[PDB]
Amino acid sequence: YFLSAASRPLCSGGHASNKEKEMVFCKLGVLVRHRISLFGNDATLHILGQTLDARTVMKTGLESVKFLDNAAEDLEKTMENLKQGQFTTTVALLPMLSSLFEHIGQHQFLEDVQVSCYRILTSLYALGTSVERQRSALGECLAAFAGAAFLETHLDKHNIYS
Repeated sequence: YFLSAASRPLCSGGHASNKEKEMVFCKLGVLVRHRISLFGNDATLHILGQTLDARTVMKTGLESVKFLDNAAEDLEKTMENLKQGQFTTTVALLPMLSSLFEHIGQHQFLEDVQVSCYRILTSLYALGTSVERQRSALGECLAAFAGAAFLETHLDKHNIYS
């Protein structure tokens, strides 16, 4: 309740502190905390701003393969990010693209990262319903691999250039 509003930054800090060592067995606990918050933030951006970057730090900590529950839970992390995005100026400009880019780094190496980027990109249009370095990278990553079947990554990166 109210203690949830006072501990939402503490929950984001707990996820940030324990989500870097998910590669070495709390990797399923990160997906449990994202899934328990999926309906949790659906009944409740200062708390969303730290949590949108904690998962990017997790995706950056062991990004060479992005240690089994931290990899296949990416479509859970992006859907929970959309559920926190549709149910949500200084801490939000540059950091808002790094999570989608940490997803998109292995979208054709695989396409679950592209489904993550597509499901996170429409949450931006829904949040804007109620882009300096982000657009050209998605346009290039859609142009160089439009025939990689990568039509999923095509629809994921064409909806990031608008």
